[PDB]
Amino acid sequence: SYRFPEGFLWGAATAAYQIEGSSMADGAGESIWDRFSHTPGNMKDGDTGDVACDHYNRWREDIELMKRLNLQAYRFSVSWSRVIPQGRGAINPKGLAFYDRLVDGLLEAGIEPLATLYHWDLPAALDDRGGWLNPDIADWFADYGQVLFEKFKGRVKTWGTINEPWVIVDGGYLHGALAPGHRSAYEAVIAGHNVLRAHGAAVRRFREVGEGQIGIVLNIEPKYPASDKPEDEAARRRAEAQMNRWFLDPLMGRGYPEELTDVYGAAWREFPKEDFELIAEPTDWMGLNWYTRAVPENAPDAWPTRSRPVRQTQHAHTETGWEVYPPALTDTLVWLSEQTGGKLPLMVTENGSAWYDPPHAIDGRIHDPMRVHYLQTHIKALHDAIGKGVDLRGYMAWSLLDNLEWSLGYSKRFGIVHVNFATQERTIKDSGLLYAEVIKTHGDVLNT
Amino acid sequence: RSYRFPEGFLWGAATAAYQIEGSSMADGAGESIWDRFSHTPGNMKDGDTGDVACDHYNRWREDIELMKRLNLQAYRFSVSWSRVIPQGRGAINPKGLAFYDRLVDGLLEAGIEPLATLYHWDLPAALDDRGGWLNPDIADWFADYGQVLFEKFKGRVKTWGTINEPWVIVDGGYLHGALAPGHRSAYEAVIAGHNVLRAHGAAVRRFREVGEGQIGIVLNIEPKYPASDKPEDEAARRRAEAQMNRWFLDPLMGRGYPEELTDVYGAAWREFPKEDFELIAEPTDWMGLNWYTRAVPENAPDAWPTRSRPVRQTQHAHTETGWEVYPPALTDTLVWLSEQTGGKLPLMVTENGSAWYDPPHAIDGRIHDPMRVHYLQTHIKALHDAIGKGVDLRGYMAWSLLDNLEWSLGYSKRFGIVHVNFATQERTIKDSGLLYAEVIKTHGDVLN
Amino acid sequence: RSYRFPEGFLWGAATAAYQIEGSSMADGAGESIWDRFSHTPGNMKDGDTGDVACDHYNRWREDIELMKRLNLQAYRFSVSWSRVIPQGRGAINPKGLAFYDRLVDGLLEAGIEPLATLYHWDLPAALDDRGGWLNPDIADWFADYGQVLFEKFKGRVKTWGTINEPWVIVDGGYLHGALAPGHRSAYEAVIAGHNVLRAHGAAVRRFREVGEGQIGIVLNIEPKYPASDKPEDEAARRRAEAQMNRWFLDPLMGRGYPEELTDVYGAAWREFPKEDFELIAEPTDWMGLNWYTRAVPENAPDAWPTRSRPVRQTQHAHTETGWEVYPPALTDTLVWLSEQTGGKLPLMVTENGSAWYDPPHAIDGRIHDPMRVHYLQTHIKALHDAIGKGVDLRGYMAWSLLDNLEWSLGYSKRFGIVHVNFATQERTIKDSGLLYAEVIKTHGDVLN
Amino acid sequence: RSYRFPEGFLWGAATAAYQIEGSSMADGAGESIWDRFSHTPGNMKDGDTGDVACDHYNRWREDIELMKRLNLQAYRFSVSWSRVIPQGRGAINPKGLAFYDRLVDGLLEAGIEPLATLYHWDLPAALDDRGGWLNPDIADWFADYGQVLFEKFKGRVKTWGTINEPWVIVDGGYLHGALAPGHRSAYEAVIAGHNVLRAHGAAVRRFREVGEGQIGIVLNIEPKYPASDKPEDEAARRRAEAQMNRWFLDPLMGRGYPEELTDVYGAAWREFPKEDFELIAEPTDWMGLNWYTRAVPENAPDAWPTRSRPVRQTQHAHTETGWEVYPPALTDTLVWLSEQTGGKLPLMVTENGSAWYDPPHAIDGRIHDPMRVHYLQTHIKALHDAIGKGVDLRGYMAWSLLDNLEWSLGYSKRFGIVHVNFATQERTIKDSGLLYAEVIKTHGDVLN
Ligand SMILES: OC[C@H]1O[C@@H](O)[C@H](O)[C@@H](O)[C@@H]1O
Ligand SMILES: OC[C@H]1O[C@@H](O)[C@H](O)[C@@H](O)[C@@H]1O
Ligand SMILES: OC[C@H]1O[C@@H](O)[C@H](O)[C@@H](O)[C@@H]1O
Ligand SMILES: OC[C@H]1O[C@@H](O)[C@H](O)[C@@H](O)[C@@H]1O
Repeated sequence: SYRFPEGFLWGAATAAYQIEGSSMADGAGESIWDRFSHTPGNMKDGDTGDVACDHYNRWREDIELMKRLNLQAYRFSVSWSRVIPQGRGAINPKGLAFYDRLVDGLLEAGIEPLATLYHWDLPAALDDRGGWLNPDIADWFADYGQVLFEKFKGRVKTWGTINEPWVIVDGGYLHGALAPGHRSAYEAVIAGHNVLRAHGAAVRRFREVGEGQIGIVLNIEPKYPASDKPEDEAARRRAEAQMNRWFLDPLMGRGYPEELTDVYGAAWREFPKEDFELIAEPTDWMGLNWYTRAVPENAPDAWPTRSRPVRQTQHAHTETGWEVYPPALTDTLVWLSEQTGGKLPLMVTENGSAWYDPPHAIDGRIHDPMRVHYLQTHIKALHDAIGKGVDLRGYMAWSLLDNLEWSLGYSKRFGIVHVNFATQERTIKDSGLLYAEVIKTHGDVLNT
Repeated sequence: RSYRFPEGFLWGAATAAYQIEGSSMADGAGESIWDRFSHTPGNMKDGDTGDVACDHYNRWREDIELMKRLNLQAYRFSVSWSRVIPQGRGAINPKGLAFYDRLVDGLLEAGIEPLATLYHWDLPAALDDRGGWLNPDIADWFADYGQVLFEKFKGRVKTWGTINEPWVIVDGGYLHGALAPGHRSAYEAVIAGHNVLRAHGAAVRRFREVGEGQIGIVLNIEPKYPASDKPEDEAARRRAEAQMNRWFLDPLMGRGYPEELTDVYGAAWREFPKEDFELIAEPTDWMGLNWYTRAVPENAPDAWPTRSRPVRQTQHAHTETGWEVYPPALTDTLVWLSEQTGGKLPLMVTENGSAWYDPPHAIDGRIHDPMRVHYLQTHIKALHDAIGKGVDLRGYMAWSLLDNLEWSLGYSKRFGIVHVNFATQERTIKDSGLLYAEVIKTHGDVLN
Repeated sequence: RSYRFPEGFLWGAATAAYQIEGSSMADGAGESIWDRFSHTPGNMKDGDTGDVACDHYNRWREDIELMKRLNLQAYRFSVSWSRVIPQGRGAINPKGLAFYDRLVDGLLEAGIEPLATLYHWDLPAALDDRGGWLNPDIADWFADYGQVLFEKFKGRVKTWGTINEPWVIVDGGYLHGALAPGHRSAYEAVIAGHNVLRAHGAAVRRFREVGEGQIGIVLNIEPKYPASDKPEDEAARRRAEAQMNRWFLDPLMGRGYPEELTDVYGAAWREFPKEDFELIAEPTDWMGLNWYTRAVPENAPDAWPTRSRPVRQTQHAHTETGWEVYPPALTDTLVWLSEQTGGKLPLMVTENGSAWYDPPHAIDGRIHDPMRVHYLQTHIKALHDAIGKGVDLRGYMAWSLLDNLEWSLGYSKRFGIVHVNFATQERTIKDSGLLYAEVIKTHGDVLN
Repeated sequence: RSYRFPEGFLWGAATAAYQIEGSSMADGAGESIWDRFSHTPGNMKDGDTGDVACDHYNRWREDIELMKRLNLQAYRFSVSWSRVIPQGRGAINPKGLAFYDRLVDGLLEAGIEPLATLYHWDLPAALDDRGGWLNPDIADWFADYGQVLFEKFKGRVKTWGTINEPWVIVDGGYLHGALAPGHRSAYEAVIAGHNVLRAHGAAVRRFREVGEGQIGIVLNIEPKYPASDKPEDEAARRRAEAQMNRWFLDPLMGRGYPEELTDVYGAAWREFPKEDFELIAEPTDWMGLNWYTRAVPENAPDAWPTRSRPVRQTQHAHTETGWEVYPPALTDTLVWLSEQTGGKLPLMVTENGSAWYDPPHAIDGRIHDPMRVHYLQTHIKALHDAIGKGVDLRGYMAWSLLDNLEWSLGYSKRFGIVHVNFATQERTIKDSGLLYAEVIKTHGDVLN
């Protein structure tokens, strides 16, 4: 039996820049990704989110698709620069009105709106003032949060602050593969600290003006042993500290992992005690974004963790090159439950897989059997976790739609609904068909 | 819509020695250029080699059993020159010859037509040390090698292929160097191309003297379509077309070399003795077509040596090898090739198929490959269209029978209609293979 | 022909703080962007940093003795912003200011005129974290920094430079990312350039309020010559000329931004408030020119963003930095710059010199410098030619006094007229600085 | 300090055919592998070829005058195989052979001893088409080629060299592919090296039959020094040493192949029949040493195939080809080579010199090359040190007489003691050449 607990919430997730398009429309401001994507060499095939899924225009169609999928929740992000073009100061009413209509549409459809404040699209105007390197951003972010907290009070009840601080910082400040495209360990350390402070400040503001539940969203990639060599275990700890514990540990009031002094070396810094008090402001829930695991070994020339993943050729890999290994999802959920004392409600806010699909539907269908297989095995892994006592309250499939996979462009399809980027025609994939049935049966269909 | 095929139409599947056999040093087998090439670092993806491959040398009995499950009427395979004659010239390796002796007898008795190819890219290293395809004497070495097989398998193998894809042998092996023997030279490419043709002609002459049955060459054609109405693009198209599709076909048809090659190869181009062209044009009994895709070339001044590059056709699906999926071009090519041969040369599609990601292991004893399924059914229909237009097409060989070593791309590119678990050597018939077996049994009727 | 120079013509040598000082953390000095950039792997050739450099912070007295041996009449240096004001704003570091206090006293006492530059590329990291040159507030930050020096050195430093080479600051640091802070964005480049201009103006205004002497900016100019008669190439030349040579000069002369920048920077280009340009065009008392070579631009469609690239001038010598040796272009540039200023602005060649290979140690107390010696003779002569056509040229600063850290190219590029053995810090006067010392003594007569 | 050399000690300068002659197709000359290699895009720096070079084929009389101006007692040159025998075997090219006929007569009449090298890397393309150095027959082709020269210049050329630098021929041409014929294969490298040795032996045997004078091989040696006291590094040093310095010397001394080569080349290594080693160790009359620098190899697991890499010796000067300047290593090498040959073989430094930047044209009728001057004097001194230690050194040939085509590095690397302006073909004696002319004249007394 794979029936899920009472009240278990099923949904799907997106992000603003990945689906919306209409980057300049109706007074929308300029974001770091507007700039980054229009700089040559940054994006695969020169792709941008200028059009994407055209969701800003086709959201009503997209809500209809959600209903066909029997979604009970829809997780989305708000574009900071669409609502507050200069990041601070004047509101863009028409921009804010889009989310206003969207949320009401969802509520009328009986779909719970789960909003994320920040999904990587920082206003360019704030980047010009230092972005995540400017400690004032904690205040700017809380103010932005307040606007949505009050505007949507009683409508959006479950809130996420930051989506994946690691990717934001590792990609955007440490290695430069993502906006704003900086490459510096000095900046990475500072950016990481201010992301945490910003989350904390947003939660404090939420206690003052908000209604419902608030939490952060972390991606975790569990690190498994490559050998019995002590050098590899040390490497595994470095990889694990830099990716999985960097943010979780201070969030739990335990300070930064000890290994970061070694990983970041001279770039490492100590911060005032009041910062850590702020960062550890108690939350109501936490989101887990999960896709795969890694098997790190020692890699002396790899900067800065001195580690590299060992290819697990015994298992399938997705088109993004990620190992398919559902037991590690169960392990990670158990681990995170322990890290939170089993007292913090958990929600898989993202999980899914990318495989090749044709650019157009065939016979009005898209057959994606590997995405189908990934979906069912990982949902089963959720059930195993719940059986081991993990307080897990929901699952959001990434993603609702094929979309802009950031720097990898449109070449990587994560959607359970196929998007023809030439015609904007939507087609529900076989994965989406199965998912709609998983929801209807509350897991029962996984028996067969 | 009826897709019933002509009476006597031959259905089979194809492989090549180095891609499936393994046992590279076993039982007195000689060293080939691919034994050397694959064991040189940086040449092969993931450092893959053909040392084990599908272990077909050991498991051929199992594979014949698979052919019977697929209802195959023919099996197209290549003979390893260096397995049969270790030094390329001189002493026979009896136990190596015995493998093909057993294989053919096994096939005949299964009621399967053995279609043998003399050369599928695995030149003996000992001959490479004597210049390989750059030594004009290779025409004679090849004829001698052919004679051994012609006489040994007389009355058993009745349909013979000489050279499989002279273009890939030369473009890859001598012009750009991505394939064995890994040379990069326009000067050598011109010469190697000429001797490949001469070697083919010499083998046909030898066949008339000592052979029994039908003999021909196997060409790959990639039809070149217009990118625009710009004259410089049409000139680009003609260059690309001449270098890839007409380079070998024209002198094989007694029309000398394409005029554009003087422009393409410049100072590397040469004139050859008239007696060479007499040899090259030695009349054949049939011709094989290897076909996968089309291209849409545009002018590209810095592209060496044709000054052309393909325009990505984003409107259509692409395989994992990056090839556009477009079956009408197959119909067009067959008509074109029929015209170029006056409609009097029997044609056979000796290779056609597609590469898509498959997991490294079967899942519940199945491999679901819907895009390979779709490719298969659409291109087989495209054959029927060609036959309806008067093309003398007498057979179809699916590439490939097994997932195998895709040369420099290693095992990462799966062409098989039968899945091979390269960890365990377990075979699993893919959904594409299941459909093909039904296409054969119904002689096309399953397509309607 | 006499190559004697007008009375009052000032002879000197030039350096920059980060390139020579070392002692990055010494005596409460702050962290700069070059402290970060240089310690990030892959940014610097051979992993060189400015941690030690010429150890000038410790050896400045010895170096002043060398200036005397060279018969220098002026010494041009830069003040390290973060050494004086560690956080860029607020609390002053007394000891950091004490060093420059002592240095200036030492110069005047030795009879050598101190020419201070406010900004030579080493922005405080604290200010970079607030947006750096992307934050419009930096004009105020810079002015306050300038005031601290203007007052401190009232009556001692009489000739002031504000910004050293805005183009290199922006093109290298924000457009292409080859220099600190290592950003790569046309959007940021436009904004940074504007704020660099604004900061210059605000500095000049503050100077009028609180300072005694003359003040000006220092531009680098690289004259663009025709590569052919082709229209495309002439358009390329304008784009190249506009982006490098006119971008800053034109608004400094109140002529606005060059029209071609709209074409070069496309969607990244922006229009600014008219009040900004009035601040930018604040009257200066002089202008400095950095000159080394010319360029011969041709059309290059894939070269971003000017769509131009230099044609190698094989008929002439090239320095180790790859710059063509062509002294006539210095004469032309000086005339051109005189035209652009209107003859009403005093000019001073504030950097000129060349890099050639020298051994890492002196050979028998000597460094034989024939090509650098030759460069100096031919280029000093070209000044006279300019003075001969009535350009108001009032001085010449040789780059550089010492072999130093050539930024990203590390210590591998030696510009010094004095050799520095980076292994021992031992100084050795090159033949180049030795012809130079003689040129001053004879005031240009030795050149006849 | 006394630096007078023994009576009879022979002073000269050296060139190679392809590097200086030009006139690649002139007067019935055949095509070589370097004609092909150099005209393939990507192979040569700046796309440089030897089509013109120093135009020596046309200007050899002017050059002979230069040798007299330099008071050369000897001129070491190579004969172009394909210029004399266009197809490598068969018909002789009269006018091609006539060129070397007149050249030798001009030298003798000028009192300059002609030192001919049979093979300086320019294999006939026609023989490369037969496998080149991978074909065991090449020993006979080379012997036949030698005989043509041995008889033509009987009594006129008395000192003969067979192979110039087997290591560079094989390491560059067959192992790494940086030189013609551009192959990259350890399997081919092992075989090529063996046939080069066999060809050397066969040529010496033929010389005994039909020639007059003294014959020997020319080896390059690059002495390997310890990088540390780590065992991993000493093993790397031994691997590097065996593959570069002992690979050819040891079998030439009847000592067989170094045992480390089974470790360096692994599965590519082969055993050869005992008869071959008799041929290889065919007694010679003298041996040449090409020497320029040393190396300090450390362990490099990823470096193929020796798994070693040189540690940059920053304490010393390096030439423009990146070679450390360290004269004591020259003395050590000569002592080593003397010991290896039992002291009973006469030796001659047959190449030594250095590359530094020179302008493309003379500055007024002079080229001041102080670092090349310094290299020359310090190394000629190191020769004297060697002779003082008992090494039977009989002469010294400066590499090179003229600035020429430095193979793949093009004309960018100047080794000449005489400057060549490749725009005008005008020659100008460098200061190094002026010093050399006096060193000869005082028989070393100037070094005093
Ligand atoms: O597809 C990879 C995904 O990684 C997730 O963790 C991010 O939240 C998504 O925006 C992204 O698309
Ligand atoms: O590239 C896919 C296939 O192309 C064919 O034409 C070759 O004969 C095969 O060996 C290869 O696997
Ligand atoms: O590139 C050589 C020199 O260029 C000058 O314009 C810069 O001001 C120096 O700091 C630099 O060393
Ligand atoms: O490796 C030694 C080689 O050095 C090069 O600089 C010369 O040009 C060659 O002729 C010589 O054989």
